[PDB]
Amino acid sequence: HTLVWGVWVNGVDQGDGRNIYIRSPPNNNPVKNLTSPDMTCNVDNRVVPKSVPVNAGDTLTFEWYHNTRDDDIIASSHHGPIAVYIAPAASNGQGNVWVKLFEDAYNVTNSTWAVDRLITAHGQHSVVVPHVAPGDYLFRAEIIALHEADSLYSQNPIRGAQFYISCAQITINSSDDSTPLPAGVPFPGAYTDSTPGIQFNIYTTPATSYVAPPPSVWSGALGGSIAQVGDASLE
Ligand SMILES: OC[C@H]1O[C@@H](O[C@H]2[C@H](O)[C@@H](O)[C@H](O[C@H]3[C@H](O)[C@@H](O)[C@H](O[C@H]4[C@H](O)[C@@H](O)[C@H](O)O[C@@H]4CO)O[C@@H]3CO)O[C@@H]2CO)[C@H](O)[C@@H](O)[C@@H]1O
Ligand SMILES: *[C@@H]1O[C@H](CO)[C@@H](O)[C@H](O)[C@H]1NC(C)=O
Ligand SMILES: [Cl-]
Ligand SMILES: [Cu+2]
Repeated sequence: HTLVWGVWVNGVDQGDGRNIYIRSPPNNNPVKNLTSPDMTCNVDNRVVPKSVPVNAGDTLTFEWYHNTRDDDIIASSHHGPIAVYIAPAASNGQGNVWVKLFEDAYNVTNSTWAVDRLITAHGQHSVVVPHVAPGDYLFRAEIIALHEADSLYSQNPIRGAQFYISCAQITINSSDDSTPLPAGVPFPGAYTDSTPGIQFNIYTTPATSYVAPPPSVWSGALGGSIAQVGDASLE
């Protein structure tokens, strides 16, 4: 159970974005029905009033929280990967539009899942803004918690993979548009019962054996990281 508070741009806090520039759900309950419209931008997808100004090459940092900003972020039990996707805001998240900018599942070195490191990062994880066409975009951050993904939701609707999905309204101003955005995948649609990384038993199977759901990260993506980029306690 976790939600996005707001974003930082190049380490500068953009302020509380809930229902302002984040398309926030009314609470932190997971999405589990893979076929549901709720997989796009969670259960309350609608245009919110603001969209955060950024340029290509900027560092955009998502800040998640559990109950209060900068608390314990998400329960330790919720081991799993983190992905970020982009789509033209034009799409309202409909059709084959979602392009992956970032994937992080398990780090063999430190033996920590992305979710583990996000708690350590005080809810902060980033992507570098790609050189797409200037315009309006949704950035879709997705945490998959696997603490019950040994089952499928479609078979046993009180278990299943859990998706914490948050869409941010981002306006890209300056960009040489050196990497025009391609078509991508639908949500709902890209993930099915068969897709790798949806059904997995983190109780029995090594986390080195884990394979995150496709698609792969776009060649135009400029990477990203899970790590604190600024101190919410001084805001
Ligand atoms: O630990 C291994 C074990 O996990 C089992 O699943 C557990 C989770 O471990 C546990 O984190 C989870 O806790 C949930 C709880 O069910 C929710 O009711 C609660 O929701 C809160 C929310 O946290 C608040 O922010 C909000 O304000 O209020 C709501 C209450 O409506 O959120 C916590 C997590 O933060 O409970 C799971 C079981 O239900 C697996 O089932 C098991 O297989 C594993 O072995
Ligand atoms: C999942 O979502 C689809 C489409 O929204 C819906 O028809 C179906 O009833 C849902 N599944 C469950 C278990 O509710
Ligand atoms: Cl839970
Ligand atoms: Cu939870």
